[PDB]
Amino acid sequence: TLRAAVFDLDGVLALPAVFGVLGRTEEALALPRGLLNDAFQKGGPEGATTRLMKGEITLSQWIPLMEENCRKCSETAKVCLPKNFSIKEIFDKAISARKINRPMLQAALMLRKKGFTTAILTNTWLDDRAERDGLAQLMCELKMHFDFLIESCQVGMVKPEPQIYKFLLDTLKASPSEVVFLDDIGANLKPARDLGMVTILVQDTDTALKELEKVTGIQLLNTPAPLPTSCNPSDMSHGYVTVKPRVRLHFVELGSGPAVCLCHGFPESWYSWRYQIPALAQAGYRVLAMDMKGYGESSAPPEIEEYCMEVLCKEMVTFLDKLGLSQAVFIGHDWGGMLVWYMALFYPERVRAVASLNTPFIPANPNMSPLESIKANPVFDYQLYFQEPGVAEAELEQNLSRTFKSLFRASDESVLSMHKVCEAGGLFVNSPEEPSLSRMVTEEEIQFYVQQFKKSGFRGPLNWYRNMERNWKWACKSLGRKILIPALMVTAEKDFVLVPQMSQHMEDWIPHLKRGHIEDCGHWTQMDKPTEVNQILIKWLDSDAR
Amino acid sequence: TLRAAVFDLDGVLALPAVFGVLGRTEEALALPRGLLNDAFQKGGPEGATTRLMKGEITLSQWIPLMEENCRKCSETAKVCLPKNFSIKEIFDKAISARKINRPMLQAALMLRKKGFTTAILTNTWLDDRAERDGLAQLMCELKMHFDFLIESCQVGMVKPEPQIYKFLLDTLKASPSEVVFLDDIGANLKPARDLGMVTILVQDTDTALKELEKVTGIQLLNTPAPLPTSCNPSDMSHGYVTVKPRVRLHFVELGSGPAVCLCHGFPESWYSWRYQIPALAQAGYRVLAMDMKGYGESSAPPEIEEYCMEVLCKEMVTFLDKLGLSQAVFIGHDWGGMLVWYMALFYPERVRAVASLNTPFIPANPNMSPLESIKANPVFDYQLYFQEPGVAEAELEQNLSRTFKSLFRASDESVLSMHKVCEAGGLFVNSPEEPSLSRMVTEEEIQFYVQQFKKSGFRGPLNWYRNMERNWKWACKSLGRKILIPALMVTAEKDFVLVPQMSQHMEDWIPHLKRGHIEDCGHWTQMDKPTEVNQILIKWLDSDAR
Ligand SMILES: CCCc1cc(C2CCCCC2)c[nH]c1=O
Ligand SMILES: CCCc1cc(C2CCCCC2)c[nH]c1=O
Ligand SMILES: CCCc1cc(C2CCCCC2)c[nH]c1=O
Ligand SMILES: CCCc1cc(C2CCCCC2)c[nH]c1=O
Repeated sequence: TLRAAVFDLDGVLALPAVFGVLGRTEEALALPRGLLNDAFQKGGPEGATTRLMKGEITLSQWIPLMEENCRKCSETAKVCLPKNFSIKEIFDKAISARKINRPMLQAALMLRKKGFTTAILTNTWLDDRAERDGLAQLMCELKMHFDFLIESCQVGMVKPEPQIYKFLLDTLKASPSEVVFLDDIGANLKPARDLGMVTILVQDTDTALKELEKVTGIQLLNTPAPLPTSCNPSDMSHGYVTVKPRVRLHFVELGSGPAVCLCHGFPESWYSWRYQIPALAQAGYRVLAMDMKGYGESSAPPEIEEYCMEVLCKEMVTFLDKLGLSQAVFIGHDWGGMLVWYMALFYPERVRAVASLNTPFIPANPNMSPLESIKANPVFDYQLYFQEPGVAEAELEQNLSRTFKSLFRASDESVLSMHKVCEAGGLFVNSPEEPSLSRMVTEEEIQFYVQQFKKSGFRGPLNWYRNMERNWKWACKSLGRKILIPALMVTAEKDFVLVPQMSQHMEDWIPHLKRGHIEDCGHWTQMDKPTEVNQILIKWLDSDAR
Repeated sequence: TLRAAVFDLDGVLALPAVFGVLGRTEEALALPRGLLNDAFQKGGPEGATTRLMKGEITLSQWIPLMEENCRKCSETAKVCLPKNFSIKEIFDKAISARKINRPMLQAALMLRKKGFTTAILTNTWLDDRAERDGLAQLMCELKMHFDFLIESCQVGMVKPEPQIYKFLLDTLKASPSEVVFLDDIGANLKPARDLGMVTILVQDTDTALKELEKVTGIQLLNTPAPLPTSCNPSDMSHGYVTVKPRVRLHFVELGSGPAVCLCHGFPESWYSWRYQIPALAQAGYRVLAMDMKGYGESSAPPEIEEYCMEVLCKEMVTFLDKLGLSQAVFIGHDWGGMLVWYMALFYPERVRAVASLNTPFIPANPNMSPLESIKANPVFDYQLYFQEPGVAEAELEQNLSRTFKSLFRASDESVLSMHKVCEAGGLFVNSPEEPSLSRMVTEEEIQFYVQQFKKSGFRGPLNWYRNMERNWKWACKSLGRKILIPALMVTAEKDFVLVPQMSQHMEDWIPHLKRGHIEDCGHWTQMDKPTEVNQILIKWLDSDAR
């Protein structure tokens, strides 16, 4: 019975294979068939290619030896290699054209999700080319989805030598009969088969995956669309910045490129962006996923005033100052969305671009006020319930698991009767004691939020709603301004509080505003529709944020 | 008696002044004298410029109002503005040409070092231009050297209104007679003077600084060359990555740009790079200053094998993997220098560029060994003393303050008799009980190292020297390779162990090797000659690391 799956890289997890380029170059340059492939394998286990694959020499040392083999082969074949013949150019192109075989990676992901130990076993080189970063990125994206990466040049052994197969089994801590091994080179399957492993000669992916599901008894083909990569809290880089004597800000950090600062809403965490973090880092951005003031590992002072928008914005500016960042793109959701618009209004020099999920840009009415406005719309009643210190805290802190299970639900699954929260005396007066698990969350993800809120609870988070008169006065100073920096507004169809129609007048204040819209999406945007959120943000980032 | 110094920005801390561009544009376009300056100030306190300076409107909203004032002024003067006349182009250029007035900044730095409270008081705008980042960077570099930054557009008040002066005094918590105020606009000095503050009308910097030193009694002019900006540990962003179950790695992070991973030697800290960190971040790099395994906030496992080069390198690769970095430039000193060369030899795909301070590239002799080689050269005797577990630990841990005071000394100041460490039974057998403070370090910097080594001591750090046979075997696998990625070797004249002549054969292994060399520089390169280290690294980074 199988418990391990091993994948080759070239021709299996990455396509097109580099071996197929040697053939394509012969045909294009009308060279004798197999001349390039023969110079490549010249001298078998004694040759330059084996020394390269074993880690004896680097790719740049190998290039001239391949040229000499190419010359030797052309001489024997009584032919002449062209004028502009360059091994470097051929291999540079081949490596750059090679992409992840997404359906093969998904099958490996599905196998690992069902309890399989997964590994990449590859014959590779030590790449010292000026352009090595391309391959370095490919190996990075790939390796993180597997338990083991075994590279010939790092282990000093090569496929098809029997030693590498014994090394593989040892690494996996599995007997040969419990291993499926997938390779596009028949010669490399032979020793795995001889040892008793299940082998699959990979020609086209579909057939290979049909064999893979037949042998494992797990559906890998015709599978529903997978969710994006999520985050394991313990595998992230955690950062800590003191912004003032009693205030430290915590964040999770992933990627290189322009800085993208993610700002969650109420009552959330950096972990609310778990499905965006690997995606935005992969798209070429440096992600800074915040624990906002009052949350997780960030400080949670008890004073209401500590959570007014002016103080919160000033602290985010200091946060940039202490990290040495002149700008960041600011992306917010719910309360984080309100803050990002105010970051754009008050500090446009520090904001590369601004995007909000659900939260429209709410300009202060100097004639009315937020209190009067909140009373006018029954959907905002819960904000009045949040006013009196202690009341909402007691209900939200009573049973943490019930709190997040009741809150973190899709539009259909909801248990909250938003209209009369004050009258009924609570958000969960009609919610069960043991809510069911929403289709959006696992038990483990709920438990991460539970552990996070054990430190400071709901005082600091609730205080974000207790600064209406303070925020209104501060906002009124911006009544003559406009947002003229790149901006994105993302509406959610089924958000019953932050309704799409609430954003209809935003172009008056933000004339160059770009939009995004997600159908069948509730309040918890990032986890409700992760794939579509990622697609909207990546498209807007690449076009408007550089 | 003075205790506060206030500086204006345009024409004082930054040059050339933007007001001087309006005059230069009139002369270049042969326009009537003062036309551009008059359209700029049109309507005084009621005008568009005042609304901009108070934060009522953004720079992009102001541009069209300035054009209309320019039209109105040209009409009255019975003249015509040119065809290609654009306020945006003029201001874009003016802002970009404006640089920090380095001698004025040094005087502010010297005043702050002597106990003065320093502030920037400026009439500025909310910059929403596509090119705002330039100014955002200037304000960033500048603000960090002052206690306060007061911006008109953020306080809704403007110079010369008396309210801003009362706001300034309140912020400073100082009476007017204790304040020096420097401005290039006579009209803006007037209210400060009226209140009783010492004022300086800044025309040329030299004269202004002569007045400033005459009034404060502190030497600001003709001062010795200042050291680069250092780091305050509590103001840095601290990062933590788990690289394996029992190993977490700590680092300090500053800047945006290509990742630059700094690797200290023995017995050091991330803080050994304190003079390089602000400099390299300012030069356009993302600095990652490590606490290497066994040091500071990084884990310190007790087992010798945990500190062999193979394990240490694998962990640095995982460190990159967990941060989502495909590459970093690796810069090392002493033991960190040895590791960076091995990172280049074994993982060239993950290394953008490699630089070493003092440590040459030491290729294994398959015929000899490191033990035999270490015995052959008496300067390396201390490494034999480091072999026996517990012995070096007892001496180094006995009195931490004495340890770092005895070690961290320039070549002349040294108290160690390196030749016979074993024979004499210790590194400090001829060092005083209370060593004097070296010219390179303050009491506070020594105390930071003391507090750092209180956590794990010298076991983990000493174990880096206890892997000779393990490192030799691993290194022998690389005997056929070459380092062909961008590489820099920096030698130190007065290092008595890692002597410059030890690097003389490096070109055999690294043919494209670039070099740097520092005269009158001992073992502690980074703190001995910080200005020259910064100059060598920045020059090589900008030319070879992108
Ligand atoms: C700057 C506005 C201040 C503010 C607005 C709101 C609401 C008002 C109704 C529309 C959505 C935001 C809640 N809390 C606040 O502090
Ligand atoms: C139907 C209830 C779901 C919902 C809740 C909220 C609030 C409720 C209290 C916490 C903040 C989100 C906003 N929008 C919604 O659609
Ligand atoms: C890879 C070499 C291993 C090694 C060398 C040295 C010395 C040998 C003499 C020259 C400088 C480095 C000290 N410790 C080691 O583990
Ligand atoms: C003259 C002694 C100064 C000195 C010490 C060291 C060692 C001594 C033990 C700790 C590591 C550095 C290397 N090079 C030098 O010039």
